Amino acid sequence: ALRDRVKKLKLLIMDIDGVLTDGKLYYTEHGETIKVFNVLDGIGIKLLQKMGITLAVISGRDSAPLITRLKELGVEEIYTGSYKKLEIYEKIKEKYSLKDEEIGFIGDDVVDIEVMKKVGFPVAVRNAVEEVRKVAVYITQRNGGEGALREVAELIHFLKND
Amino acid sequence: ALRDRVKKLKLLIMDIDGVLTDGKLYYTEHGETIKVFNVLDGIGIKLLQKMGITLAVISGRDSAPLITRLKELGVEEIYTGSYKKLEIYEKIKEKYSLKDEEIGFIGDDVVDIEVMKKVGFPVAVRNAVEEVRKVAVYITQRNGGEGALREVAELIHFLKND
Amino acid sequence: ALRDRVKKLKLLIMDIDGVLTDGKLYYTIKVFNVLDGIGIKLLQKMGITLAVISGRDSLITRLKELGVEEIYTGKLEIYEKIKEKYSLKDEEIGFIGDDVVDIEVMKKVGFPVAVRNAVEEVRKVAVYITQRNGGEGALREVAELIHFL
Amino acid sequence: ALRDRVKKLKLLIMDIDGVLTDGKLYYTEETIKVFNVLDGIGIKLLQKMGITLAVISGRDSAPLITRLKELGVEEIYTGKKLEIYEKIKEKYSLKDEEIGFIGDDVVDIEVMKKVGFPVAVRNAVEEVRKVAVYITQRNGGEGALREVAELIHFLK
Amino acid sequence: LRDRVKKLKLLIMDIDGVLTDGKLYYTIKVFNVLDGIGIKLLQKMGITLAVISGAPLITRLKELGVEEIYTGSYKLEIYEKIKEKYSLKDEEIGFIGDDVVDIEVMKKVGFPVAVRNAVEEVRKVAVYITQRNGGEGALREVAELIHFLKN
Amino acid sequence: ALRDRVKKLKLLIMDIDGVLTDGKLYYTEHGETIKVFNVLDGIGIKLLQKMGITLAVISGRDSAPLITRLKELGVEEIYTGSKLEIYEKIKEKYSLKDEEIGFIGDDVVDIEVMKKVGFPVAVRNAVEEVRKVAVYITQRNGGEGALREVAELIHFLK
Amino acid sequence: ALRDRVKKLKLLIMDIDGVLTDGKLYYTEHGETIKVFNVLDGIGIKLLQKMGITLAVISGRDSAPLITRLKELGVEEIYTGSYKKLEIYEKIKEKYSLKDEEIGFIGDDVVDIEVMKKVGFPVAVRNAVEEVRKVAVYITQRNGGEGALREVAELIHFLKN
Amino acid sequence: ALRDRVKKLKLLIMDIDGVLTDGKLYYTIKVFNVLDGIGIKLLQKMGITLAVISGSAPLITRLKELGVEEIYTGSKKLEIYEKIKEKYSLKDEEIGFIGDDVVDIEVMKKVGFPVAVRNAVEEVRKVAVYITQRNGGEGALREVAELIHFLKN
Repeated sequence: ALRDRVKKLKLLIMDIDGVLTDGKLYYTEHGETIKVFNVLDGIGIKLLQKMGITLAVISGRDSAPLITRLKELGVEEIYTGSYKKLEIYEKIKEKYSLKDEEIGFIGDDVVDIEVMKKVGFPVAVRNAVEEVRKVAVYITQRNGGEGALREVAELIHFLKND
Repeated sequence: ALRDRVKKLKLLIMDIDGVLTDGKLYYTEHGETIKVFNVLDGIGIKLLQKMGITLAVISGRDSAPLITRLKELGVEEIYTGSYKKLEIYEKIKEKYSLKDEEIGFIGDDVVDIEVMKKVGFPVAVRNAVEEVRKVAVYITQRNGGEGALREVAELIHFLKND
Repeated sequence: ALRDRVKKLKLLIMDIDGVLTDGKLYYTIKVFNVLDGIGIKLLQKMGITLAVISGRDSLITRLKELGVEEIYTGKLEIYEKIKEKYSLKDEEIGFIGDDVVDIEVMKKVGFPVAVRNAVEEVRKVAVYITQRNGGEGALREVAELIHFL
Repeated sequence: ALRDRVKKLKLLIMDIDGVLTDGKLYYTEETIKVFNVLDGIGIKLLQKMGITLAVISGRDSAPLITRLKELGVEEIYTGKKLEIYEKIKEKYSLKDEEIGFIGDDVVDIEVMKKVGFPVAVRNAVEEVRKVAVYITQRNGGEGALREVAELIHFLK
Repeated sequence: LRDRVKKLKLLIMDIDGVLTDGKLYYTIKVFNVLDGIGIKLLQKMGITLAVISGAPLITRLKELGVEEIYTGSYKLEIYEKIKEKYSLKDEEIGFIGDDVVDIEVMKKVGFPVAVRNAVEEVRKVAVYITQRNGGEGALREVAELIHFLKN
Repeated sequence: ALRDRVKKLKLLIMDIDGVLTDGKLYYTEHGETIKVFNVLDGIGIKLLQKMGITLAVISGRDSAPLITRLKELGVEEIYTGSKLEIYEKIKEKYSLKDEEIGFIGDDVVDIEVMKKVGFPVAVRNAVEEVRKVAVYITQRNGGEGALREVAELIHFLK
Repeated sequence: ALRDRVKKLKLLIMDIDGVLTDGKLYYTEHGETIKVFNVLDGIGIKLLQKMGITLAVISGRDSAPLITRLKELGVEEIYTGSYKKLEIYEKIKEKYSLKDEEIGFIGDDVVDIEVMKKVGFPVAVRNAVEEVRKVAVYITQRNGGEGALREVAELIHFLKN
Repeated sequence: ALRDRVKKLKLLIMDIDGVLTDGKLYYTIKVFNVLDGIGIKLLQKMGITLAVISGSAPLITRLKELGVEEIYTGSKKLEIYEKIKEKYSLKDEEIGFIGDDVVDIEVMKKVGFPVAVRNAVEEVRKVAVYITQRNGGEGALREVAELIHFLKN
């Protein structure tokens, strides 16, 4: 049933903090001015785009380094600022004309539980709370910021071509 | 025991270095210009505010990044500078008309010991020195900056509602 | 958090193989752990029903002797049998495992436990991973965490 | 910090299960006795250092305790911890700061919170471990008591 | 890892430090029952089992259906004739070891596995490192990984 | 044979991210403006040069802090934004054979060069496909002082 | 005789990289512009100052953030940019009118070995190479960025009285 | 310089209890690690003299049968160390010690190849150039022997 969920995947939505990051927030005088990412996740992102999967971002936080990083990777569909994830998710569905089953989500915190409950490919990072790991169909062995996304890309590569 | 200690709680005091941070100090040419926090602690902070638990900070180190983070999280009760912890503790008590039993302290270093010996809910981070740990009613599973504050918020949430 | 799930807990299922046992057969002078016997007593005194879904049809005698209720030897269909017999929800059930065939039942229950040296696949489905390896007294550790929480 | 606690130490209370053993029982179709040789050396080492030795365990153990009594351990309590602690404390007229405790049980936690030198075994549940000032490298039954004896001696 | 496991048709292993912790109880033999269950799963899966060792566990192993048993050498020359024998490529074979003598053979095979407490030299040449220490059921672990990553 | 491979070595090529770094990318509004290195690797760089090994860099990523660090250590052959193409240009410039060159990698896009090269090195964290082509794998994960460890190895075998 | 060595201690010298820092180096366009310390080490220094022990630093590397931190800490003798440690060790020893037995040294590097062989209180950090740990009289539990100097300060305070 | 330390090594000294055993005594049977036996054979084949310092009867017989004759019992290890050093005419750098105990530390400080076992007290792990992955009597001696052999060339 995992392979089926994966073979049908058309759009992968990502959380940022705790997923592409280790959860640390780098602050100077004017807010979150630095964000630390992982190099392997960047190769994973490009691998996912090469295979025809649209990548979306829903992050409760906004950041100039994040936007810069996302734009550099050619990411698309960016929602920052709002923790209203389910309402944003439904905007993504509507504009891409997609079903729940052809969408994925990689989450970390309680905020993402209700999106992952509808989504066909719900993914929890290793360091995610018990509450999102129970709702996940795949749990990464790598923590957020350690190449967790590269891992999901490689699972997707195998199962799509299997 | 523990359930009742936490039901009496209306205010939580916290240190920064070693509690909201891992204890590292990021120096630029002009001093401590960068300060690194944990995204889990920001969620736990707002959860405690929502539950009716006022947050206070007593810390000898002040930082522009610290000020920006705390303001963003709505932590308005902030005492920085070279103060004896007990002096500030009594300013807070007087201001909010609170007893020892209505207050919590999450500490780290020996400078916190006498206040922790007075409060209804004294908490220590896992990395806190044993002198602080012995005076604590609850010791966190997580080190400072790993998400110890969310742990204390979750524990308080469970204990109050049961 | 652990405390929410331990609070609903009424029924705990286990594996034996790699959980109550390290797997070692001594030859037959083979024998087992006393901490787990004291953990079993503690769970039965706490009003928690004990069950076992083992892959190997073996030492059910030690379990019978310690007072273990449900015994299945030689899986989702079996788990569903226990759920209806005791009229419980998923949230009220726990499962201590170390096997990949345990994973799907572990995803369902409210208190899934993995032993320390279980495969990562099993460990990431668990709410609690034990500090003991299984055979080393994992069941005592679980019962004592339940009592504490 | 650790050297300050060790300095005041005059009595070390210990558990049996999970500290002196790994919990395993061995049966010949009879019982194979298991005692760690390093723990006996640890016991003699602690005695030579003037540290009184005591045992508080819920479970009685006939094969150990026989060994411990042979090795010279006399303060033995089997079968309500923190009632028994107060008895040994008063009997030897000591302060909390002067007692150490080696535990592998949640029933030890309240006693370990009081004592000057609380010790937890490596694979003990985190609840126990976070209350101890020292956590051993060795498991129960692999020579944990000897490691505690080694440490006290090094810190003096 | 999911790729390597699909091609797998033969799995070679050490005995000592892998199926055992190396302990000798003195006329007492210790064998891990979990490893017996792992052997049968591998056999159900169509994977041929072999050992290259450099001894009392042999009679139980043969009884459990283990074919190629080589004992007392110290491993590339023996690996090479296992390969010739079954007409297999490197990518179709796996190896479970804990000794530096296994390294050269592990470098060739498609699925090299090291046990938890193996020398770092052995572990760095492994595609997978077991959570079990050996004598704890590390062969059950490898069997169940292959199954999981397959189906 | 490793002693023999080491004895031929005259030029070592390096990847950066996952080799001299732990994979982390530090970003501000204007991109990767902060880059974190290890003091041990700096010692390793110098130690390798004192043994007469030319050092070269072929990285896919470009960064100001990277070139600052690389120039500071006296690394001359720097190639950013890029691998087999660049590999031949270096081989040609220094009139070397495949057997006289080394490569320390982490990523899959290093394999191609690592199969040609005489001293292919994988860092501990390196992907399995990379680790399998390597004749030496470091204990250090990269950012942990992997280059110092490569220097010690070469020093001993020479 | 660890008590004996510490009782003679009047001055304590220390490396930076791998002792006050985890050996990591934060680079920007203009070199090492960020440096990470540990807060526990701050309390360690104030404790040694209270004790009346003079603090020296000898570091191979130099950075703007390094100086700023050491100046804020009130560190008396700051040598930076030099790898000739015996030479400046002899400068510090002369300046303070002291014997080898009155000086301590916490090292990480092989360059420290020769100065540590002279000093009365030679200290290695946990992560230090065997060549250095071998010469030391105390090896710390904590690594470089983890409060290794706090550990040494508390140790000194315990052995002193 | 770990490969430097191994290269000079001519004599390896060890404890028995905690290094060749977990310390457990089975009472009414003896426990030896067979990998340590092979480890012993490899060390011998590489011209490394094996010595033991202990403070015991069951395992000594086995060691004697495998080729270990430099055996010390009933010990305070510095003075017997100087003896082995004198007897074999070696410097500190040519000797190795695999330790488990705080008593070993002074000797380990001096020797060229100090080894600690995985579960040794940290004080003993502090003074080792190598910490083994095996605990106890898991095959720790063999692990040291493999390492010396690998690090040769």
